Amino acid sequence: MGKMEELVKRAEELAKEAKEMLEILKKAHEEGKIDSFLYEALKEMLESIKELAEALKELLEHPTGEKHLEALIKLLKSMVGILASMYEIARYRYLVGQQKQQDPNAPVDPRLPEEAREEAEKYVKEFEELVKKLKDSGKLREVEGLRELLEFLRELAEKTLEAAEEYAKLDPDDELAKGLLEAARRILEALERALRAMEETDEWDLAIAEAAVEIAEAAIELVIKPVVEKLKE
Ligand SMILES: [Cl-]
Ligand SMILES: [K+]
Ligand SMILES: [K+]
Ligand SMILES: [K+]
Repeated sequence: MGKMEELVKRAEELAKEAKEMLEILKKAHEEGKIDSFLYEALKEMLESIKELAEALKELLEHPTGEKHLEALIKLLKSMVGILASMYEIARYRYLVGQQKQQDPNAPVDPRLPEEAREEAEKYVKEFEELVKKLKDSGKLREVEGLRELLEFLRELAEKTLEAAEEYAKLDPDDELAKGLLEAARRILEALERALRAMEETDEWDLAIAEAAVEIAEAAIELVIKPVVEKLKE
């Protein structure tokens, strides 16, 4: 099989895993076994991984035309969704952990989950606005438009890495923090390689698809799977 076909096979394996983890996490949440904020963010992350695998299949099937651009856009948006859900968890866990350090005697702050969610949702909205702007100018159909979208993803990956770093510095024994940090490192590395690949040749579809699969693999293996495994024990 060609490279793009191998990438779709891998993404479909990840989507299969994601559907199964969604079922396990839902039962765990109904049984009082997982925190609601973490559950809701992992659920969003898994749904982005399912969408990524769908867009990748469409990209393989539509190398040209409007369906090609729509598959590329859907694929990039699902990558943004995975990073924003990672950012949401790291930010929320950090804010809660910081309050414990600065003032352990204070009551639960209701603003913290709302603050983490609002910040992560802003990135999703900003990306949708950027896509619309490039689509209106026509720049979306040129290589410079795709670079601008990948540069946005790289900046989001850097912000996600910073959030994961701050969270991991609070508790070095926190395994979820360690998984978010390593995933954020791999995701940033994958996007920096994709930006390099897009300058070296015209294989733009392969560059983005490769980054997309690496991003979903990192999230599944390093962030989601260990939480699910702990619930199984
Ligand atoms: Cl206090
Ligand atoms: K407190
Ligand atoms: K959301
Ligand atoms: K940690």
